[PDB]
Amino acid sequence: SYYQMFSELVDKLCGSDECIGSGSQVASHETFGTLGAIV
Amino acid sequence: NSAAYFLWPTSNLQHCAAEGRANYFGNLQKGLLPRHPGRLPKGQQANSLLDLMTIRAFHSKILRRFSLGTAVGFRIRKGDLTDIPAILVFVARKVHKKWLNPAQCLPAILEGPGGVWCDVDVVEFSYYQMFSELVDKLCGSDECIGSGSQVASHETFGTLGAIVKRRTGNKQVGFLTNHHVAVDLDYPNQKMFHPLPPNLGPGVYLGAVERATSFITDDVWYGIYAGTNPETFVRADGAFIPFADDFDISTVTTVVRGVGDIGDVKVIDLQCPLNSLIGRQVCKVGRSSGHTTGTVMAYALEYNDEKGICFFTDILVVGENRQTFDLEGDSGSLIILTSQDGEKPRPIGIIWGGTANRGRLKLTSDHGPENWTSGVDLGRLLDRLELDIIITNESLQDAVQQQ
Amino acid sequence: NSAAYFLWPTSNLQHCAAEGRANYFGNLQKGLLPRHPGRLPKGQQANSLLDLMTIRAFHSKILRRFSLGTAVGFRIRKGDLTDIPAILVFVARKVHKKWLNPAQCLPAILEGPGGVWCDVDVVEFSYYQMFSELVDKLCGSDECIGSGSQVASHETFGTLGAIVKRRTGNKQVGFLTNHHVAVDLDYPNQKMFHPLPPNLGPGVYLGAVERATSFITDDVWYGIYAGTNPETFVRADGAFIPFADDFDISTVTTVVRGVGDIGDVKVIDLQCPLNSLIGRQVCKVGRSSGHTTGTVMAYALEYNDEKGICFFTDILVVGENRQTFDLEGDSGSLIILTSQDGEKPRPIGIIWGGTANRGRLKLTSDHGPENWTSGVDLGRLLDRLELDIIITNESLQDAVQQQ
Amino acid sequence: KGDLTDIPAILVFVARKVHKKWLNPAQCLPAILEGPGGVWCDVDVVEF
Ligand SMILES: Nc1ncnc2c1ncn2[C@@H]1O[C@H](COP(=O)(O)OP(=O)(O)OP(=O)(O)O)[C@@H](O)[C@H]1O
Ligand SMILES: Nc1ncnc2c1ncn2[C@@H]1O[C@H](COP(=O)(O)OP(=O)(O)OP(=O)(O)O)[C@@H](O)[C@H]1O
Ligand SMILES: Nc1ncnc2c1ncn2[C@@H]1O[C@H](COP(=O)(O)OP(=O)(O)OP(=O)(O)O)[C@@H](O)[C@H]1O
Ligand SMILES: [Mg+2]
Ligand SMILES: [Mg+2]
Repeated sequence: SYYQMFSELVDKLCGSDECIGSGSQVASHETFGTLGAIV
Repeated sequence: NSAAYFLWPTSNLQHCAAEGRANYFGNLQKGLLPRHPGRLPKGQQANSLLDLMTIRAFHSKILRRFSLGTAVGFRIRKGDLTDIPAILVFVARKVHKKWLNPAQCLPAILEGPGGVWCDVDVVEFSYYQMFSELVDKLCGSDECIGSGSQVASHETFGTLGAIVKRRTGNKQVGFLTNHHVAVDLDYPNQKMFHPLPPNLGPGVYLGAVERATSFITDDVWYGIYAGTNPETFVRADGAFIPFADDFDISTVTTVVRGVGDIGDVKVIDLQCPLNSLIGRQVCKVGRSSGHTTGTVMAYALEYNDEKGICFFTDILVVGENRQTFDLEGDSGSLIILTSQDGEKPRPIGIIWGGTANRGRLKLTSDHGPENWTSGVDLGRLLDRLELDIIITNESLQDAVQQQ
Repeated sequence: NSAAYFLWPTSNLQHCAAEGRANYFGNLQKGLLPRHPGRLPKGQQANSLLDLMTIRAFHSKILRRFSLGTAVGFRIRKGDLTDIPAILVFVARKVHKKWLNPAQCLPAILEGPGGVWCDVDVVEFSYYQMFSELVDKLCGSDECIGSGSQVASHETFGTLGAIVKRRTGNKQVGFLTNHHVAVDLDYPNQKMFHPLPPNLGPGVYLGAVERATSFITDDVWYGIYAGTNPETFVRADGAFIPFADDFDISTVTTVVRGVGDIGDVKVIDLQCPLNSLIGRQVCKVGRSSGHTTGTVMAYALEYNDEKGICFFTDILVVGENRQTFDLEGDSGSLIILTSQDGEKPRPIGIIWGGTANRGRLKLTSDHGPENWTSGVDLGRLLDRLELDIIITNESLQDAVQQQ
Repeated sequence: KGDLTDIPAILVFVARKVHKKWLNPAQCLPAILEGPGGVWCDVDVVEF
């Protein structure tokens, strides 16, 4: 065929931590996204 | 003998209140009384609702710059109540201190005129079916009329609030409910029936609407000024309906089914210690939810809309064990303090009912958000409406003769 | 000094009216007074509104079996008015006599108690932007305030009805409009501004709403019984707003722009000859249509809904030369009789405003249907509201001092 | 009056145009503006 979680880690990844790394939340004037990698 | 016209309230027609507000804020600003952020004596720490409310009124500009709302109460730490008086500020998202510039960060101590000081606390916040024998009894299967029964008009439904009598005139007997049943600017809704209106099913005719109130100026209600905005209101819903002279009054009971017998109304005083209302346990019986229990969390919640209007609410309540305290269609039920030792339960409030009368707040990271409910004080509403409550059947009969 | 509660009308709380209705219909049915369909003397032909209304009330069962509504007036033949009194019955479709069974066919002569007789007429019926200098002047480009100007509240708009003063108390001065601006069961709308509210544009504050009325029992309004249904109402919209004490009263004019000077209100009597109201020419000046003229067609139109409720309307008006008489947003304008020789024009009515306040009727087969408009009587409304009208500036100043 | 003049000006667009009697002094716009160096121009009001 071709056709919401609550924990401490999710809270840390969304702005409750003290560092920036893989999995963090990034945003622009409309949408959101996940940080891919450090290069 | 009067004609067929409505009359409007005459309590919001004085400019002296506005002039007094302006003078009060002017003399408050004249007496800035600056003090260095040094040692604060514990003797002038707040111990009542009045101190917190006046402090919040004084510092209402810096707190409202980045907020959704404010309230007063105790400090919440790690999902459990403390015993330290505090002012609660509501935000959409809670972040670490490293991503905040100095302007946005909030202080930890506030001080008002006279040297009184309090704390600051930050909470995350949001502004956006039962089957049993009791529910069947409340909806038309019983043989009596009392608190929790279903009442109806030509469009909507509601819950019977209380059995009351008037203070002036001939001291007539009736009941207290919410005004939503009585929307008579676009269509006639002025008769009440139990359990159904004539064009939907069988029923019996109860009476006709006599009094209602929605909005009151905060100066009359609280007695003091609590804001700077010239246009402020407090929501106080109520309606009074007297019994018709053809009604058979032998079928009325003064007992609250599922609770028992109740005492007299309990008045909320703004100079009592804070622990007599914050943290207590309450219960209710409602037409579409049955029997439920919960805990009181906050008082005097403030909200501001996009058209420059401020609104206030009295009681904020949260359910227990991640269970909702109430459903839709339960508006108009009593809120009663549970008895801890000996004495009988006493009612303190009434469920308000509206559109934004509920929402979600977060306390712990392990689970999801919880729901909350708003409530209206009872003693002030009774004083405004000039009505008294009846708690015994002997007094009910005595009033029936004495009318 | 009163509290912040509304009061409700006390004129619809008497069962003696229902008992009188029952007794009246019982004794009317007891006195059937049968008569053979023989020669009817011309001396007992109806000559007033009362006779037609009582005949329609007597025979209200057979007429309502297959109908959409009824009214009284003259007979319409080939698209032109006759001079023979008649009762008008409205149907959805008009067919030839050959496709009708005897039960459905309507008689040509009706007779009521006392021997009075009248005719029957059949009409087809349905229940479902201007640029000029005057429109610009009425919307904020002028230097004065008068009839036809634009007034506004926090949501809606409206037209200023008239300049009036109260009869009792201190005899305060204000203006008369429609109550739609003043919907205060769901949101505060109690201040008035010209031309715009503060959160939409510049404007000046006028006053606050004091009185309003929507529904009146027909027994009080007409003075007689006109139906058998126990639940009957008559729509009588109105609202009175007095001028604030800070308002500058030197900018008010009593002239109706586009017409001139007007006389005193003209009362409609139910015992005058029929030709003093039927067939006359009328005119109006409205905020969104300008100046228009039309002709009066019917009186006392009756309607019945699916929930067993009957409603009445007073005036039915039709425009001239296949032009609409009014648009949407013109509710609250005066309806004035045009002067035929010598005397000044006099107002008789006010445009009601609602949702089903317009529709289509057919008179000739060559063209399409035409629109019609409803109106409310003025003298009875003024009597119910206890207000008086001011027509000269000298009297305006005299009332200003005498207050 | 719906016709072009030959006087340089700055045009300001408003939703509604009203008489001067219903305007408080704060909302009313001046008829002459001046900038640095002493240069001056007019003000005109258009509905838009
Ligand atoms: N404007 C703001 N928006 C979001 N977060 C803020 C803002 N101002 C401060 N904070 C953060 O909110 C937190 C303050 O938490 P609070 O005062 O409730 O502490 P607490 O009650 O002792 O702890 P707990 O988090 O266990 O309830 C700090 O981490 C602070 O950086
Ligand atoms: N229930 C009914 N539904 C539809 N048509 C009906 C009904 N009862 C009677 N009619 C028809 O309506 C007509 C009555 O017309 P009416 O009484 O208005 O006559 P008129 O005024 O002299 O003529 P005109 O048609 O020129 O106005 C007849 O043709 C009759 O058959
Ligand atoms: N903020 C405002 N909103 C609405 N109207 C305003 C405002 N400020 C000024 N006005 C009005 O706009 C008008 C100014 O018109 P304007 O400067 O275009 O004059 P003009 O070009 O000489 O005349 P014309 O109207 O014939 O084009 C005045 O009537 C003034 O009262
Ligand atoms: Mg905390
Ligand atoms: Mg005809």
